[PDB]
Amino acid sequence: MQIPGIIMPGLRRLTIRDLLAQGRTSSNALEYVREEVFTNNAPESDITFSKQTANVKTIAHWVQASRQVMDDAPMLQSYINNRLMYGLALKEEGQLLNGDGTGDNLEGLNKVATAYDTSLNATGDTRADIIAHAIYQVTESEFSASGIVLNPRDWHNIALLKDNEGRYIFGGPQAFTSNIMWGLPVVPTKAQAAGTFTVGGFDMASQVWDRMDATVEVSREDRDNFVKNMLTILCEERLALAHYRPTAIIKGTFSS
Amino acid sequence: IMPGLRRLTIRDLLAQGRTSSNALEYVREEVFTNNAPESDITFSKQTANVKTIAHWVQASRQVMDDAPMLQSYINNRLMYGLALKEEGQLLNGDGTGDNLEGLNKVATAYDTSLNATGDTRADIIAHAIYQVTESEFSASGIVLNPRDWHNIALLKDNEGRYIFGGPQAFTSNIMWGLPVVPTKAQAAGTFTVGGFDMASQVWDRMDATVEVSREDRDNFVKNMLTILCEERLALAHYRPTAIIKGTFSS
Amino acid sequence: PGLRRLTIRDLLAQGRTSSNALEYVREEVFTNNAPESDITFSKQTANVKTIAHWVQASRQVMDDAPMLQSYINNRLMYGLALKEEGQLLNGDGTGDNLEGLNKVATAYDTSLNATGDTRADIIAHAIYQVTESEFSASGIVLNPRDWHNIALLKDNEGRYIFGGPQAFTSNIMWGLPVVPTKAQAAGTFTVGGFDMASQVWDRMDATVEVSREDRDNFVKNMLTILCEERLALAHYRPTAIIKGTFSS
Amino acid sequence: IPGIIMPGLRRLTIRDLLAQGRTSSNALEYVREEVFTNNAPESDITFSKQTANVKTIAHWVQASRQVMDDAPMLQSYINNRLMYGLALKEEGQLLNGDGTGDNLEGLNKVATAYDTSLNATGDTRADIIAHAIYQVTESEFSASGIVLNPRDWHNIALLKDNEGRYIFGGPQAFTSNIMWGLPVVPTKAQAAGTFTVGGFDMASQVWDRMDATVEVSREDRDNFVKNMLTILCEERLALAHYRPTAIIKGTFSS
Amino acid sequence: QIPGIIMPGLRRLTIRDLLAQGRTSSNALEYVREEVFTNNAPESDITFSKQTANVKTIAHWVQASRQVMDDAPMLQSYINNRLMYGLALKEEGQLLNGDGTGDNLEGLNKVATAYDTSLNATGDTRADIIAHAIYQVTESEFSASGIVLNPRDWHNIALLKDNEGRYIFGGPQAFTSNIMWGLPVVPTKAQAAGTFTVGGFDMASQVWDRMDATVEVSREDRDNFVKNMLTILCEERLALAHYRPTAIIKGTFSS
Amino acid sequence: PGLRRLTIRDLLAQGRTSSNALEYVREEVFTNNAPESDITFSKQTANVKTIAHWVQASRQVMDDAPMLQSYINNRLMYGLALKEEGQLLNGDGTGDNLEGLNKVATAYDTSLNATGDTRADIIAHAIYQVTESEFSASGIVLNPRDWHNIALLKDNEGRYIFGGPQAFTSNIMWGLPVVPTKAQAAGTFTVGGFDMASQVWDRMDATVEVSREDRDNFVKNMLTILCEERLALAHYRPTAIIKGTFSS
Amino acid sequence: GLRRLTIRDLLAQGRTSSNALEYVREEVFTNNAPESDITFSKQTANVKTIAHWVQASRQVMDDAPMLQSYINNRLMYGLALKEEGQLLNGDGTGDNLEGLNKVATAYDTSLNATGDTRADIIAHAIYQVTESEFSASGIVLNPRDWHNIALLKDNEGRYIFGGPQAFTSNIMWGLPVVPTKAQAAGTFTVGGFDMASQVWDRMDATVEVSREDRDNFVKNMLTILCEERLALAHYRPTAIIKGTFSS
Repeated sequence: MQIPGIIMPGLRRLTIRDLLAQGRTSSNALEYVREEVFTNNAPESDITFSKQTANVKTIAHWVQASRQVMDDAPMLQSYINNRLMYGLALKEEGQLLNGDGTGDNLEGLNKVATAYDTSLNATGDTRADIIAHAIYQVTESEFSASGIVLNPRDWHNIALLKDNEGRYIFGGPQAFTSNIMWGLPVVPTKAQAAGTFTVGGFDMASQVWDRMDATVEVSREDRDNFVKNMLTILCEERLALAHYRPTAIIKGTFSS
Repeated sequence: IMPGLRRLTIRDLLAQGRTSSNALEYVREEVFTNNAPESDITFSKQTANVKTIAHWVQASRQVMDDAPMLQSYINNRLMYGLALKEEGQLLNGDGTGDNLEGLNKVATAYDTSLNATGDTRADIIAHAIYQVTESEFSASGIVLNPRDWHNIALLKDNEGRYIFGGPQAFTSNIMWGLPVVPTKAQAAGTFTVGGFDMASQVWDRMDATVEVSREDRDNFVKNMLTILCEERLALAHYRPTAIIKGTFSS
Repeated sequence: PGLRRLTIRDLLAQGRTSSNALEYVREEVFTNNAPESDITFSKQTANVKTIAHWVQASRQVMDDAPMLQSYINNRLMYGLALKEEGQLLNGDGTGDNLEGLNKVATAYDTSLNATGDTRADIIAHAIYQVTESEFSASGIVLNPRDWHNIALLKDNEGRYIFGGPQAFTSNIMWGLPVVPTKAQAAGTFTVGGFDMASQVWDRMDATVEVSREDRDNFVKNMLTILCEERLALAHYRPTAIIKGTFSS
Repeated sequence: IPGIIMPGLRRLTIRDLLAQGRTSSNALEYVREEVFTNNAPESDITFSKQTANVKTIAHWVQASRQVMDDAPMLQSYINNRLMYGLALKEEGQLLNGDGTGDNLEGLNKVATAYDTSLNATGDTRADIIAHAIYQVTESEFSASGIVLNPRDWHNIALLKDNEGRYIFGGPQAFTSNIMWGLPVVPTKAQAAGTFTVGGFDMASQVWDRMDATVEVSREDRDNFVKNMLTILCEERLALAHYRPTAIIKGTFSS
Repeated sequence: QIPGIIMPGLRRLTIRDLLAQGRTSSNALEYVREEVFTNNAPESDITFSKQTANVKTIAHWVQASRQVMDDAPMLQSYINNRLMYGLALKEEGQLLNGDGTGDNLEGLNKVATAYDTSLNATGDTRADIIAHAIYQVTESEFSASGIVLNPRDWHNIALLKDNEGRYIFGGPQAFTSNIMWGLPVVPTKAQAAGTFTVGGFDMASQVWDRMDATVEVSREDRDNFVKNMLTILCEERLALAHYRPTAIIKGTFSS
Repeated sequence: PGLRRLTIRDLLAQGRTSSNALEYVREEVFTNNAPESDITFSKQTANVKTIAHWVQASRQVMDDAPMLQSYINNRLMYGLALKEEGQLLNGDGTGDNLEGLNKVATAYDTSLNATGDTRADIIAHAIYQVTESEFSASGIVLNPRDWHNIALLKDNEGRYIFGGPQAFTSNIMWGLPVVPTKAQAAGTFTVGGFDMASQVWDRMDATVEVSREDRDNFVKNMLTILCEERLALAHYRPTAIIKGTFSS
Repeated sequence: GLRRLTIRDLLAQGRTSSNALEYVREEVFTNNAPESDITFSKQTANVKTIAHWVQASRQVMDDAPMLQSYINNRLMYGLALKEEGQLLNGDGTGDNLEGLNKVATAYDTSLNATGDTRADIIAHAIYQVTESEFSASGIVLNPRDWHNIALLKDNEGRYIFGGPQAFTSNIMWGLPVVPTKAQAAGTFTVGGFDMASQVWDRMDATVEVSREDRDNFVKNMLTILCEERLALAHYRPTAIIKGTFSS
């Protein structure tokens, strides 16, 4: 195997990747701190510290194809793009969002994020109100919300909604296509579960580290993939995710 | 240009690409709807040819002069017949002769045991999305007949209430956050759902071109030259299980 | 021209030609036949009719003054489009007139009018009737009056069918641009894929001429001002254009 | 004979709504599209000859002799006071113009009245304006600009929709904060409770026969004794109304 | 030395901004303002009475640290907010109302025309009181410009309710906009409670400027100088004029 | 960099110096009755204290990759200023801390609340006592929680005091810069003419240092990262500031 | 010294240039006779740091001879006795390492003779080790659990294997003993440490000194430290057996 290394991916949608601070690294794992912020009553509302450490996992996306033709037609160039890179990038969120943080899985935000305090929403509160409450809870962490992670479906719903008046709230469909909400960007992705929403100040909350930029490789000899004249194409990336302040994030579920 | 694209065609729904061969081989991820364990996926050494689709609309024999005049007719009136027509082979095809292996050809039959008592003309679709996940994939979008879409959108209960129905919805051509593609190329009552995002891409060999024959078939008899816009494509299937076909119990 | 609406001319494809007459085939589709569902061509021909707008004033002062230019260029010029949309929108293709879209347009299935529909629900059904041509809806054409109602139209729900009246502004109705005008008679409406259902060819640019002996200008000491525009309409798949009126 | 300099109020005026023009004649004629609010048929447009004449608008005010043309205090006296009032006075003519004498044929006078028969029951000031923007189309012309009084505009600027929600938006230079995209011009000329709209863009046009010139006196009346020099600033122009039906005038009948 | 530009807070437009702007070059200036008679229907013509305006000098003083002055960066930021903002509060006291004696100016209230008390009613709302003012402004066929009154009074005027919590035309926001009846408002403290002023200050009279606000620093000089350890100052020369006092109304809220 | 929320430091006048301390005159304005309402003077002086933000972490990554900058760059500073407001908003004049506005602010006039005034009606009256200083209000400071409730508040008539939940975003209230910060204790508010009543001077831009040498950061693989900043807060006319609380 | 390199001289050593180790751990399968094959389980090992600190004064201090002798003669060795803790009884969280005892395997009582001594048990352990297909290398005991053993006497009033004369240093059954206090009395451990696991030294022993540390600068007094960064691994857990004298 060798590397027809190079071609990068591009989507018209803002990946969770962009939502988190960008910083490269040169290691297999690093150690940081966790501002264990106590939703402490009025006084010593001070934030404890926690000696935590994160490991650099690796994400990969593969797919088989024919040798001859592939290795002959520019189909490859484009093959990896809309297929591999598109998939890999898409799968990436799967970890940065609902990561499991086990074996090769990254510690997903949601899995770390703090639950939603349903204590705030009160009678007669449209889903819009719910989010209004959310934006707040994310403040008790001394951090302001940055953006919202919502599922396409439930985004469509929230996007276009009146108000017991012909008034349309937020402007959808006009501004409904991702774009923004209340002024905070929205990241609609398949990964995000239905009815389940997550909001926080990812701007200053958590950060991502890169150990090796995504790269593709192909092996004419994998799994008897030689006798069946069908080499395999793979694209992997090395990185680790560090969740500084958890409370800076909240995960909830609309009133289903 | 072809931007009477007041909708997004399947071509825009599927994943784009491009090749230099006249045909290409690929591994069909024969995904079994295996039970919890294995339940494992299999692979098949398949392939995809390259057909040449084109649209034609015979015109009068004089317009041949006014250049700027002829120009747009082509771009505008003409592509659409191209792409529209193109959208056909992509959707469903006999996969024989010059017909591409349309999605329907390979699409997986819609499970009937999933149909309740007992379920609205839309609930059926709802189930589809789920059956799609039965292949370890998500839902890219839905493809159904432009009429049926009307019934779904402009639909109320015993009372006058637009359930996820809203003339607005039709305008958006999207439901459950999934892109809807109203195309008359597919018979009514029929519908297709799956993760086309990566369920199957398309390869572009030769872009749209234009050829006219005064001499050719009907143009003599039509008595006017017949324009023609060629195009060369290659449809592939990486996981047919990520595609479901069926109809509404009527 | 003007600065406000959106001239039907924008909806219909554009272009130009040299000959004063054109030829083309008409996809006259056999729409609703649950048997061989196809289309039959109809070799047609386009006629380059010259349209112009009348406008009097007085020449002698004017042929000296600079501003009159800033007049027809900005003002009178508009008077052309308004009159232009007229012929296109509809007219007896008799004479120097063109085949108006309404003339060649198709009827409107009243069967779709289900109990419970509103004057706003009508146009909705129309949108569908368009798909019958294999094409899709691009824009809608109505008059200020009806549009007004439809726009600022509440319901027993105690709310607007679209948001606040603002709706009226920036004619967009469910992602489909609207165009209010006088050319469209009251109660009458039209929809379809104008973008690709018909193409307009521009022969020559609008030319202007002035005179006093014109009409009864020799009695009002006012010189006539006119601007002739040679244009010609063409219809490909008329079945795409839907014509109809409200029940009220 | 004065050195010269131009002027302009802070925000815009009606002088910006009407299509600009100019002429070298003391007058000129034109034609009027008597548009009948004719029922569905022969809704045709009758015609009228009609004639426009060049009028003169000037503002004057007096001040010291030896203290005047001896200090740059002059310009400031014109640029801020004379000009300021000139353009301000100008609006009145265009807007509320009497016609007779040096008076310009006011728009409001020629403008078509409002159709009260066109309001429904639970209507607010906002709704009315909407109805207005509509009646402007019956003239085959689209709305183009709004003209209300500050004491009234300020009102519409802040309204709740039966819910706290602000319409047109919060107060933001509310005037600049033009409504329905269409521009707004709140002046003292227009009366309180009274408004005028229409397609000023094409409804009428303006012609400038002479720019703003200034002259002194020192000789006038009985000012030679009290040494009260009289400063005057005039200008020559003509207002022409083409399709009066393209402009509506109404009032919020309280 | 020579400065560039003032720049006060700008959270409210001072009378200066309300009045007509102007600039003279003479240490004195004459003018004619017709004394408009509140003449009955006929010869309601306005008499032309000659007048004369004196160019007074106004000084604004701010204590300056000796150290602060030496560095350029430290001194300037305080100063720009510092000179213009201080001046507007300062200029009022002379512009709004002054004996127009010694170094004072012809205060608006000084030449202001007393309110017509014979316009009041059984009990017009404290707001209607002002309403009459605007009307009387017509006494001189002049369109009222803005209204200047005491900040406190403004409060009571804004926050008004009927037998219900019905924030009258007024309300919390309106107070923020400082504009009622579509007319500018200048809630300057220079005005005492019950003391108000209405009229078309836009053209009712213009103020001329002789010399921009300068700055002088001394250690020994002034009462503070004894305090030490350094001094700062703003000299400015302006001239308030009045062509038609009838265009200005004073009066007082009694009640 | 990009904080979103408008920091006090953006509500108070700004300027710089080269010294370690400043002198000025505190216009002790008496809330003096109608007559000698004149303002006394006090020879006050400001001290250029020093504040910073420290964090501990294993240099394992802090010195094995240039991404460390990247951390201190747009991530930490944000933490600095975030604590910067601490001192300003309220700080014990004792020690390195600065003259906290609250510590220098004037009490609130309870005489203004009246049965029937809503949380919002209070802060309203507060804006008044600001005029007492002969200056007007420029911005308010409340705890995020408070701002919340205050924002989307309603009454019988199903309406918001500001017409929409959105009010929250784009902090504004009657056109007055609102700054929601944890720095402000709940049930506590503070208003005034911060614009022209208190200035801040810069003595040294934000700086950072690194030294494992500190405390026991050596025996334990770690490192203390921190970035000091030199400032000085002045209070010319403190009366221009009010503070008080609510019910809870 | 112990001259038995504590716990370290018993495990395969090596070096590393990272902070994490992704090794393959052979989850062996005693199982039964047939598919006695050994599974595999991706495992990760973090790199933790540990050092030994000792206080000292400077006047009597910065003497090259003295200093450069105190350290590599005493200090360096003293650190070993400390790191031995983590290796032996290590935890998995914080700055702790995955100690063998934590991954060790429970001793089979089943082999205990009707009537035998503590020494006999160890033998069983050795055998139980070969079960993992791997031969045993060393033994771990607690001084005292080594005391009685060294004094196990036949009612025949005579030591067991032991004679003051007939004897050597730490060694039993042909394998080292490495007596250590870090090991809880009663609880022992045996296994083929040779291939059982191996440690990786990210960096050799480094010694640094500081004055501004705590209250030394005042109490003129100094602090010397010997930082050490390393991490161990674990292959066949069944190779390490931990037992607790039920007696």
